[PDB]
Amino acid sequence: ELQEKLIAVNRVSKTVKGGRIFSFTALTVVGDGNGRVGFGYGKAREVPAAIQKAMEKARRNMINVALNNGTLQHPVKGVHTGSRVFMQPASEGTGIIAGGAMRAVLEVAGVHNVLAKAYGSTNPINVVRATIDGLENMNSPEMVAAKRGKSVEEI
RNA sequence: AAAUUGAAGAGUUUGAUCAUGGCUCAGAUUGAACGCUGGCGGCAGGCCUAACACAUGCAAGUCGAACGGUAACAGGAAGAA
Repeated sequence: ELQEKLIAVNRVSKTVKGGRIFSFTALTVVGDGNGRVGFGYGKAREVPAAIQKAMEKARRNMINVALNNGTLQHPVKGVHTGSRVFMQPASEGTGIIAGGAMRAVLEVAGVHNVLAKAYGSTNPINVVRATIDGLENMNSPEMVAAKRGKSVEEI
């Protein structure tokens, strides 16, 4: 019972001897809403087939996120090719302050309160890749506590 | 007790892509102006330009418990109706 969200549909084209060959690419994201989120990207000669391929690729290749009561553990920075992403944990009641692709990722991921901002290029594919890379690199107090070989009294 | 609890993007270069990069938009705000329209009230605001020139009226008077006074109006007055 995971939530699936179509982020962007784009029409690309390859040229051949006869003319242009138009195909469609769809970027989606799925997530169970409590710390697991994955994005899929499918190209197809039609829009529904592209969305189906994106959903199948997104249902696999899902990552785990260490949430903290529905928000981030700490401010994180995600970077892909052109997009640089900043996410920050907020208090209860603020919502998701983020761009379209960031909103989709953080909403299907299970994040409820976050202050986010996208720098550089706002390309949807690179934005969702940067968001996923920033969320999977976010660690919890138990992780750092066990990695430091000392109790979790820092929490 | 409270008195920083706060951060959104989109369109456009290409047959298509990523990046760079500028232009434009979505938000607030104003001593505002113009166009169409216009019922009431409360609170505020109202020459941003020519520190250009000014008709007219007012905007700095007051004290007789400082003084010599009596010109005006109100009285007291002696004497002539």
